[PDB]
Amino acid sequence: NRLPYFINYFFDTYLLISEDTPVGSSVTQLLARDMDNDPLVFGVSGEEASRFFAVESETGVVWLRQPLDRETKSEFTVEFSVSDSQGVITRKVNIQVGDVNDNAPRFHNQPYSVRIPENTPVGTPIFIVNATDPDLGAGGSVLYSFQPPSHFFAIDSGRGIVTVIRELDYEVTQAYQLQVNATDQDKTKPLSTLANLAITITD
Ligand SMILES: [Ca+2]
Ligand SMILES: [Ca+2]
Ligand SMILES: [Ca+2]
Ligand SMILES: [Ca+2]
Ligand SMILES: [K+]
Repeated sequence: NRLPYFINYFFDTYLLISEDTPVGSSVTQLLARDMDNDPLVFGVSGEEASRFFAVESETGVVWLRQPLDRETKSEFTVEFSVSDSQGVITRKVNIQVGDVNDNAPRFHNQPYSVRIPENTPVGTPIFIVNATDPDLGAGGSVLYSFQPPSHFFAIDSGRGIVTVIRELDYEVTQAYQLQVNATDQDKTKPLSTLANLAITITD
């Protein structure tokens, strides 16, 4: 009797699985060979491996038992088994969890507020907003704006720097309620978050 062996590329490199792979989806099919043409039993071992993946014992079909989340865990080492019902052969697979855009930007150092004088010249930068997005590429890449846009203030869309763009007036207005929007730039489903910025005016 000669022991069976896996032939899938991913035993030598890695298996890529999108984090939005739905529960129940088949992620792949283990392929193995046996010079005795024996029937073959496929399996998965590991506390962690078995909570995430199930293996059809007859067909080698691997399906997902639990949602993946790249931002929680971007890699697994998983152990697959194939048996010729005489000896058990185990072999490790590195799993890369592929990104989708599933996080909105996250503001930092809130609550946001600044006090400025009314004579504050046009152009003067008065505040820095900061939001991070953990997704990759366009989905992880933050743009800033006011919602709605301001007649009196502006925010650099790259850097989140708030400037004064028209002369203020204490006799007329003492406060400003201002909503900052931070969106990511995912092509199909951009996500966004909102923050208050409070601007007191002094004499
Ligand atoms: Ca065999
Ligand atoms: Ca995620
Ligand atoms: Ca993601
Ligand atoms: Ca995102
Ligand atoms: K990022």
